Amino acid sequence: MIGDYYINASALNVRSGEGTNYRIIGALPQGQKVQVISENSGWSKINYNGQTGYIGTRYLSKLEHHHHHH
Repeated sequence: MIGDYYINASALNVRSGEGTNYRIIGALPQGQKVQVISENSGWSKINYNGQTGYIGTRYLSKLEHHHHHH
């Protein structure tokens, strides 16, 4: 705990951010439907409207409120 030092940033976080299957989904998290359930074996478990997938826990959206230098 408190070891969360991931880059996170703001990119294709729902899917397409793994490097495995980048044509399936894009980025529309927080506020919309579907979220990360839990991390398993390294990748995060997500179920996107009936279609299952895995994404890299390295990049997700939560480090928002980030400045682009002013």
